[PDB]
Amino acid sequence: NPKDARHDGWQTLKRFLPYLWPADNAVLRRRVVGAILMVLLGKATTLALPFAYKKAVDAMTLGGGAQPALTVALAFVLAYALGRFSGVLFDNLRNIVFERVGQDATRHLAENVFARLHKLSLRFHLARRTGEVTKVIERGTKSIDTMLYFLLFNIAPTVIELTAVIVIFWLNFGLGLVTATILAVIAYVWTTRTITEWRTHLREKMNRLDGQALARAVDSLLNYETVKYFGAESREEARYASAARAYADAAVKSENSLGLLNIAQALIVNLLMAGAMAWTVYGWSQGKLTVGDLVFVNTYLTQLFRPLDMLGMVYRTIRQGLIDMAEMFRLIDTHIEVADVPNAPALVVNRPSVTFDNVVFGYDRDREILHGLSFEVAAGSRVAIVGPSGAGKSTIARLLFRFYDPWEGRILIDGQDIAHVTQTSLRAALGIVPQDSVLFNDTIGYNIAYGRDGASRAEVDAAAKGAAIADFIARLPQGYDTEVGERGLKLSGGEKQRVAIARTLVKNPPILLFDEATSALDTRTEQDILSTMRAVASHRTTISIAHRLSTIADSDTILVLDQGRLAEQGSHLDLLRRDGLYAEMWARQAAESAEVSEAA
Amino acid sequence: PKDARHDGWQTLKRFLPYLWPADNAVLRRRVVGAILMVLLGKATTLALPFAYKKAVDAMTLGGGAQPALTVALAFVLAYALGRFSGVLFDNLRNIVFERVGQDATRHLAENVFARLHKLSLRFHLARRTGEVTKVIERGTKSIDTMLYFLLFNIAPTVIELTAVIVIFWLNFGLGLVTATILAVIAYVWTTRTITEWRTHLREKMNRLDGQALARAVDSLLNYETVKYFGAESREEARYASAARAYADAAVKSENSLGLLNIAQALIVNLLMAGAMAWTVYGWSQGKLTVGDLVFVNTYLTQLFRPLDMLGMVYRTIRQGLIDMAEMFRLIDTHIEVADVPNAPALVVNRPSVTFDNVVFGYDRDREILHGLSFEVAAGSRVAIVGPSGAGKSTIARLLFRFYDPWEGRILIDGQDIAHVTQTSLRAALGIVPQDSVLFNDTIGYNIAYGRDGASRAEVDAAAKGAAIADFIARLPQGYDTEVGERGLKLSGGEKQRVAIARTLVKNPPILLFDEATSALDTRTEQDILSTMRAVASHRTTISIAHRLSTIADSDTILVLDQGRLAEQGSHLDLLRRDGLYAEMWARQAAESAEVSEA
Ligand SMILES: CCCCCCCCCCCC[N+](C)(C)[O-]
Ligand SMILES: CCCCCCCCCCCC[N+](C)(C)[O-]
Ligand SMILES: CCCCCCCCCCCC[N+](C)(C)[O-]
Ligand SMILES: CCCCCCCCCCCC[N+](C)(C)[O-]
Ligand code: MET
Ligand code: MET
Repeated sequence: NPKDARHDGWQTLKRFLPYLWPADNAVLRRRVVGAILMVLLGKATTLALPFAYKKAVDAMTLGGGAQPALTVALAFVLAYALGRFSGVLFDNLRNIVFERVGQDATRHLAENVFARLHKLSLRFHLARRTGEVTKVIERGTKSIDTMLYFLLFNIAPTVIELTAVIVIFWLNFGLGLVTATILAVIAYVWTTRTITEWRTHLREKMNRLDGQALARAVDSLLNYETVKYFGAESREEARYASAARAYADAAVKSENSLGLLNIAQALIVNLLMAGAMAWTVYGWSQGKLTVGDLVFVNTYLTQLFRPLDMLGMVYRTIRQGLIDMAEMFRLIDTHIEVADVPNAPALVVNRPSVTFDNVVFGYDRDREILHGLSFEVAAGSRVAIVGPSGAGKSTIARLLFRFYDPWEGRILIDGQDIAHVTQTSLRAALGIVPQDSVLFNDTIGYNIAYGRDGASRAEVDAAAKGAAIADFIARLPQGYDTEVGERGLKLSGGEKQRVAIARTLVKNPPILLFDEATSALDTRTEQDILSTMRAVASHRTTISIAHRLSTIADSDTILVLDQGRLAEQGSHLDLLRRDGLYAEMWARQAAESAEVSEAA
Repeated sequence: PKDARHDGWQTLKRFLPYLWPADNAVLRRRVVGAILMVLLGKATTLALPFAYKKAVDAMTLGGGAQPALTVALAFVLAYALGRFSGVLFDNLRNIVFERVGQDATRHLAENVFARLHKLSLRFHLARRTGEVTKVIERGTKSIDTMLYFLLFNIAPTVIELTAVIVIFWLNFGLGLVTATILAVIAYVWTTRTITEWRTHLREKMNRLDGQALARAVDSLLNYETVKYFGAESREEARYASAARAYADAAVKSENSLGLLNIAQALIVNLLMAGAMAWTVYGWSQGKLTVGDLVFVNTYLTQLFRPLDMLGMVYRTIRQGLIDMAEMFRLIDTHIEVADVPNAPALVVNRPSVTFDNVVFGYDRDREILHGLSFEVAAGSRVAIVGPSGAGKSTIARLLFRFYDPWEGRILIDGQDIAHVTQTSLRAALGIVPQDSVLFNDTIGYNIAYGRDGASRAEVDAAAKGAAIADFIARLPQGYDTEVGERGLKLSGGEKQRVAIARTLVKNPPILLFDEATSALDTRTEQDILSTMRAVASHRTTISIAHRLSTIADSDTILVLDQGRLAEQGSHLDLLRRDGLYAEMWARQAAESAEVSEA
């Protein structure tokens, strides 16, 4: 089991590897093989061509059996040029071919993570900032992609070439040459890495300061009026100038350290150039080596250290990518709190009754909210759930869609423990109008159509009518194609709740929940929409959870919760008659409504 | 001057004074230093392949292994030292000039910031923080990249290209010269056209990425809703397709990159083949040495190494020059409201406010005030009310002179506010706007904002005067409490009290409440109204309110209709005239009843 290992880069990459070698596609497997073959051809070519250079030199200095020397040299020079062009071609062909492999791989990883995120429990509250989260995911995507590219198309070939060059230097020179270049590459890597850590620290500081300056400027601009009102121009300008200066200093330091890494790098490389070319020419002096061997060794070395010119950035980015990807898998690895049981059957709603059987529950184990709540909602009946501040009614909706499970006890629909049925069918039996209805960044038509997967234009029309929002849409310039939400037309509160009613209508569920539906609304809007809602609840089981008792007074029966249990149960008149908790409540709210009316 | 072809050249010619300040002698020294490292670096890198040529020549000239060893050692060592030194010079010019670049782009930014604060309000300076920040980030990155590439890639490459024309001319060719010239021209042209096509593909690819990501994020931030309608599979499929679209776009874009590189290498290596062949054929005739093969090869590879990236460079430079142009457009846009030449200060000895037949509208095709006239006597509490077309929402902005009247004038004391310095004018005016805005800073900074050198004593006094002092007391950090986002979120009454406090610190003779209570709940309104009444103590006060009840106790009330003064007088006088104010009053009262009925 791969998860039973050390949590380092290697483990991340071993986890990512199946995405590159699917066994499910085979097309991409072919693309992978093709790409590796282009890598091998590219290396073959770039390693081959400098011998063509050497041979051209030899033919011009030992024209003893290389004759006519003109023809031999011309042949080898053209061989070399053609070699260069071909090495390039093989490289871009491996890039192009593998691009599809990379995009598909990271795409499937992204898809898996998305799915899992939609499987995890609500308690993570993934309702935050669009701009921040998007800056983060953008950042991470750029990160993982860059590490992917650098790994497959810089580090891998450079290791191939590094070993090939070791082999060739071993068989044809040295071996002092081999130990010299290996010592060289080790020093270059150690140096680049240690310096790069320092540079990454400086880089982060520069980016923090930049953010601060930009933020200052932006905050000043979006507040032009206020800056005008209090004549604070000079103040704001100076206030930006200091931040700006701070940034400039940070940037100067950062771009200086870049210079030091470059100098250290060139120092190492060019000592090795000096030493190796000296040894080669001296070796020629003794009649052991040709003059073409100078050209050969030199070209071999510059070709070797060209890709390592970027090692710093590469190292910074790859490292970071591997960090981000660890995180990806960490999410995929987090366990799912609410899961379907194995071979779960579907919920079969023949007669839509609702049962709470002794439910104990709380969002956290150190604060219990339902203390053994029990009740029966009869099929087709309309009931309400009211109670004071600790009653625990705001758990009901969430327990019913099974966003969470009870600590103890159960919830049934038609006599079926909803914890033993498939979550999708369970939620298929449920409608909800929430207090805060949210709109997708899309058209009002799409948002209404959302209630059911394959919804027709007719179904949408029918529902918008049944919610009484059809006329409002008719008067819109673009009608159903009107873009709404953020970045689009702002809808009123009543309108949004009407869209929501419409949605649940498209879904047409056998059980409907109003979960503080109108508590976000003004009084007249509430009064208006209450009639609409009253209409929609016609022949369904409906459960209304409300702060204001008056808006639910017409219930077939009312459930009164206190301290997480069922305190009172019955018709509005029975409850006012018992002079118990519901009565008290009623009275108090009434008093409030009176007092507020006086202040005019 | 500004009278030019408005092309990259004009932008750059304009940016040049920033690199050669004449105000800063130090940075001028730094520029001379950087240019000197450019010349040392080029001298060096053009020289070091001569060292290579001689070492090859030494080994082939060349009877045996004579003192050729010593010479060859000497020249290869010279070559290596040369390479290193070229790099050294390059990074030193980078380092030396970095300060120049940073200062220059800083002062340009500072100029733009400054002018933007002089330019007129009507530039709709209300958007999204993330959008403007992403934009400004984008553009600064742009200009920096464009600047670096220009100065430290294209410039040295032009220097080096000309050097190579000279050298190839004097020592070979001249067919060699014309061959490399034709090579570079084809390389440039090819790289340019392919880059234009590639930029279009890149733009498409970015749009597609954005769309896919947006779909994912909007899906997650609405987890609850997706759960409610069991729409997981649906949203997943919705992301897969957008994601595939993006992938295809990416593949296409990176393919076009492949073609750009292949074409580039074709040009470079055709030139390499021809030049090296002709060099060898020249050796065969004993005219050129064997070191000349190495020499020509090295010169050509060194020449075309910086043009390796010409694609990106050209894209980048292009965009940078665009973005910089944009900067200058701002600096060049004319300032709608200016102080007249030698404008005197406003002197407020008697704080009367006079509107004299003011005609105004934000745009010339929609007139709002059609000759508005009134006198606000010094020290009085006056309100300005009216129905939907009265034009009352203009008063505040006209009084602070965000705009001048089309016709007519505004006086404070006896003085035309269009003939005085804006700062003295605004120093005489305090304002509590409808949406009070808080800076991302401490409550102390926000209140102290009201006057430049405001003491903590003054902050205390004002916060007391606005009755928010006690609230601040119960804060852990008190006045050092960070507010705004990401800071403590304040209630509406609290924000309006911070605002009142601010204007208190200013201590102006004229105070405006501009729909001050229109964003607040009823109890909050009633609360803060008494503070607002207290604060009006020895000032001229103008309250502009939608809800008439909140201004009934004014000394006199100004009633505007269709951009003119219809009625004027005390609350009772006005109800007594049975006119417009009366009607409004009744109507408003009636509404308060209906909501109470429900
Ligand atoms: C799967 C390919 C693209 C996925 C996008 C990357 C996700 C962003 C990074 C997640 C968290 C990063 N970190 C470590 C800073 O928290
Ligand atoms: C509509 C666009 C207006 C843009 C002008 C704003 C210039 C302000 C300076 C921001 C620069 C931040 N910096 C340079 C530190 O990155
Ligand atoms: C240190 C860098 C300071 C330079 C400030 C440049 C900000 C550029 C914003 C330009 C946006 C132009 N536009 C409309 C094409 O996006
Ligand atoms: C806070 C971490 C959550 C990240 C999980 C989201 C996965 C789907 C988004 C991938 C974006 C792919 N992109 C940007 C290339 O289109
Ligand atoms: C092509 S950016 C090179 C920067 C430096 N040579 C490094 O290794 O980080
Ligand atoms: C990763 S640098 C690629 C440079 C490319 N040859 C161009 O000029 O666009």
